[PDB]
Amino acid sequence: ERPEDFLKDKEKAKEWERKEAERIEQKLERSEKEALESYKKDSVEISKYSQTRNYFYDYQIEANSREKEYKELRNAISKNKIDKPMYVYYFESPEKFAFNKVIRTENQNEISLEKFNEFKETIQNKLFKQDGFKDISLYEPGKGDEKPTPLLMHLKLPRNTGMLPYTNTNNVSTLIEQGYSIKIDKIVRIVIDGKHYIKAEASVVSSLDFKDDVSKGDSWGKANYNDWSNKLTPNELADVNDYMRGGYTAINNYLISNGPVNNPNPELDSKITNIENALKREPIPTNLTVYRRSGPQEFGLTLTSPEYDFNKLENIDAFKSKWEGQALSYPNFISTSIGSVNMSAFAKRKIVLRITIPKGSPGAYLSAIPGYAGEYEVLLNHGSKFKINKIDSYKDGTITKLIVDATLIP
Repeated sequence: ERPEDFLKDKEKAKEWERKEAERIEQKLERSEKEALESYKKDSVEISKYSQTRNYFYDYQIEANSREKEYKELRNAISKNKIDKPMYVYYFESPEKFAFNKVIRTENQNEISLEKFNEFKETIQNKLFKQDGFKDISLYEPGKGDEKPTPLLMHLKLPRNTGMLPYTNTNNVSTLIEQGYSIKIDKIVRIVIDGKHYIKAEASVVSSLDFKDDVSKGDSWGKANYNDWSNKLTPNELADVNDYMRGGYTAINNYLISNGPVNNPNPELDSKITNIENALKREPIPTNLTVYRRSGPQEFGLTLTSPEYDFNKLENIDAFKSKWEGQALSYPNFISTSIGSVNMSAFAKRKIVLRITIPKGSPGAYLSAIPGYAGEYEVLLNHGSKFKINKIDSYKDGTITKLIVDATLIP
């Protein structure tokens, strides 16, 4: 047996973890044991792979040298679901939550009240997407423990979260695979062995996120929107079809150029009204993550813009400073995909807009309509606003691309 939180009881947490790791060693498939042996030798790279694997092409994912290892570890973790919640502990960089500065330097002991409040202001009323494998701790780190940052996450993992305790040489660790968003409910300044740490109370918030699994995403999309066409009036159905058949160009350029004001077109305004009522007809039924490969123009840039070169670190820094924690508005209807995978149509696009669509938002899986050029498409309403929570970067071949963690906000 175990409590939900081992708290500072390291001895009881380590005994339970060791007993659990030895027990689970008997549940593992040879391929899982094999992937675990690779993890012990290459944890850093396998964990980083597990974060961004799903932004590559399907064939790049399949052929990746770490893909087999990823899938086996994911499998092993999923087969050891907790029957009740578990509070876990891990150190985190403040940069993870778009606090792109030090809370305090490693050799400093104090965290100023100023810094503490600023960090609170940065993380409050935001959800942040957490992805990838992570070695966590079952107890609050004390004196004898490694404390690599000033930020200690105290995360409540809900019931049915996969957890994989495993022995490594003479040590024992617990692996999770992150695939949810977190909310930082409260922060407190604590003292551990003569130094200040921020202990962040974090909750898990779920979102249906298919990542690279486009076929499952398509099954969900078709399940929820196969009958959507039939719920539309003759006018709504005609304007949705005209939009999808290429009418998006005239509609969206009219919206982008602020035509409703500058050169009013009531015929175009009516189609917009119709497609909007169409999108409101069967609202997105669950919190859903979608992906949009964005062009530079959506972020006030061009292909030749020096600022669009994210291979230069100062350009990511300038992009984050401008957009992180800000709201992004689209006057046009926004096409997105339930899949995160790269696609040839948007092969060169450097910005991946990763949107959390809250349950009940306008939206429709247009790809439920047969014979459409759109790839696993979810259309979002014109004029939508997106709060940017965090921006990350990753290497796609030799090109640095951005992952924009955004939430559709009303």
